Amino acid sequence: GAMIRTVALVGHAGSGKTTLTEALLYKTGAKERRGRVEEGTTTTDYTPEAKLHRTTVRTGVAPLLFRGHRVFLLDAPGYGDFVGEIRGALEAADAALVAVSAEAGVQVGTERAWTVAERLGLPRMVVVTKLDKGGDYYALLEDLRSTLGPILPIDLPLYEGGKWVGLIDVFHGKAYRYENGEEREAEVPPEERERVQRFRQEVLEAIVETDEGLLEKYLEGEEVTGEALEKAFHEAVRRGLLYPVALASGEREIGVLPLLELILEALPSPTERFGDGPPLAKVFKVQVDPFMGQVAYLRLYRGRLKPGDSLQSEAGQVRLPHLYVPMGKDLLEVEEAEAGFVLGVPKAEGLHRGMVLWQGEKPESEEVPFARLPDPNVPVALHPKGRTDEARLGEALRKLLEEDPSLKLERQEETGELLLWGHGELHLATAKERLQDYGVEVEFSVPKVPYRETIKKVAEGQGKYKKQTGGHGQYGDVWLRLEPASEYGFEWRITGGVIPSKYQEAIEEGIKEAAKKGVLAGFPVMGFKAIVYNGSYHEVDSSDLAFQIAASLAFKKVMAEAHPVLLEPIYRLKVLAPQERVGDVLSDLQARRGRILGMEQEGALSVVHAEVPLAEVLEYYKALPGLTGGAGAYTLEFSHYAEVPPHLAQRIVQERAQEG
Ligand SMILES: Nc1nc2c(ncn2[C@@H]2O[C@H](COP(=O)(O)OP(=O)(O)OP(=O)(O)O)[C@@H](O)[C@H]2O)c(=O)[nH]1
Ligand SMILES: [Mg+2]
Repeated sequence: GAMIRTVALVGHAGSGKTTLTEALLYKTGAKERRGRVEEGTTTTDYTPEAKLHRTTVRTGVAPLLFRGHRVFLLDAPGYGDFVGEIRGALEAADAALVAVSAEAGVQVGTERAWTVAERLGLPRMVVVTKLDKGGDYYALLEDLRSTLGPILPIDLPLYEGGKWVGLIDVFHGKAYRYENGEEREAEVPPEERERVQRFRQEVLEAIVETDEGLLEKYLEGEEVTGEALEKAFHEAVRRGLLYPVALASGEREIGVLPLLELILEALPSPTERFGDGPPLAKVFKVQVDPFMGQVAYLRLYRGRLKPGDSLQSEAGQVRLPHLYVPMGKDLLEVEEAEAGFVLGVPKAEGLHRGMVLWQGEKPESEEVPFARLPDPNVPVALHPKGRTDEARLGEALRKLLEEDPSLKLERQEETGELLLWGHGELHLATAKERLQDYGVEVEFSVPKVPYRETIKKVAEGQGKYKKQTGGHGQYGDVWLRLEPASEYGFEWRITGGVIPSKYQEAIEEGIKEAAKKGVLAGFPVMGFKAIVYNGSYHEVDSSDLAFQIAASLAFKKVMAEAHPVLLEPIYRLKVLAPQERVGDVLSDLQARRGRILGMEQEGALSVVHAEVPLAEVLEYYKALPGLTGGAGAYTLEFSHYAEVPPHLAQRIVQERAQEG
């Protein structure tokens, strides 16, 4: 009684998560009718991006109430594009419910969520959906055992003439059939009894083996009570030693409430994870929905709260005059919150994702769940469409990054572009759409390549600056030798004190400044050693400015005599692709001026290692799917700069010259 559970519902895209969530909200009476993803009427999927793309872009909270018990279910995204929200939902929960389609089995997205849950130390339960589409549940159980390990079948499917109509609860040897979401007990079919019995024996044995007390009794032949077995089961799941497998479909309305009862029976309470104590909470996500302002979503891990209470935070006291539990986009006021609750805090402009809140002694890192977000690796250059957009862009981006810290916004020092980094093509599309929701039209372009320049031969010469302005003049005289080198180097080789040492810093500054814009095509210059070997000064007119200029003039003159050449960045490209698709991958890489370094095999898959010019793969992320039938994956990492083939170089050099 009064039990509470916090659970993240994760799984590969399209595994039936939101549909199950809708069914749970409907069956518990939280809403009048079960909405549908295909009609845009679900509680979770309410933002324009979620509905347009028919996928959960943003985690939705479903605060389920059932017979006085509460399950705060976090309906999370399926696509890796939304890793931010997925990891945030897992961070916020005490267990993971992993949806697996009976048609597809464990998919890449299933494994990703499973792994994150494992690293967080979270118990896991599997719910098998879509069996109505025709799959083999028994083969799926074997596959789950092979891939995930200690699974524990709770349910087996009840069929009538080949049609899936219900559940056989292995433990109790009872069956239930459904007609229009309504359940009635049925008999376990005669032809199924022996198999059902086998599974029951297997389940009993798996549970007994996890408890020293029960294990002792079984070896001796003593009786094991149902109560003892229930407690052992709960304890084993709590420790991640058994993974219950349930069967339910929100589309066919089969096994929905039984799944909720199993969540309560099998998954841990907040007290079982954190113990009792002072309030401990964390902002696991943030929404800045148009016309709503910033709302911070808080998981209360421990403690209890009443309206008017306050929590400490790195930004000072956070008062909560009103407590609200979120249901999708709605905030429902409550009069108390206990550990396990997820709260929605409105007017939360000062509360950011990842912020820890507490009472008493501040927590250290080991006390707060944390799932690191991998850096976004897909860049696009951002451009406001017009005047109105440029004026509104800064604030819209501020809102976008508050809501989604998995994006990275950076001013590319070298090329001058404003870059937005995301986790995939879909991720970036949803960001563009979100900026549009905020009233700003932006366009994405392929980022400019940071070309550079260097020299091929030694050269030397003079840089001199002498002028008089008013009653004070200027004088700088520098002799500079430039030599090709693997890395930058500055050498002071002044002799006889012809230039005082106090001007060394200014001279190096001037060389570095001129090196920012090479003589070949105006790109930063690298790969040279600069030697200052002679020069002169005048006590009166000499200064740092005169020497910075003289040094810059010397650099420009000398680099031009040093046979300058264009360089481009080269990246290491790893591509994982089906064996039958390898030919297209290589064929295409060859057209991208790629250099195959070698290949490895991972099943019918093969890993292709190559080096390719960054300029040939800035949109590789868009082409990979078509080249690998959607099964491919890739990683790009900077390797080194290399001279641009004479043909390309000329055209690039010409382009830069022609305009600018
Ligand atoms: N036949 C059948 N269809 C289902 C079942 N569950 C869900 N669907 C359908 O599967 C499609 C996707 O369902 P969703 O609930 O959006 O799946 P999801 O896991 O939330 O998807 P993402 O949020 O994109 O990761 C929709 O057409 C649902 O109607 C099921 O058990 N049987
Ligand atoms: Mg969904």
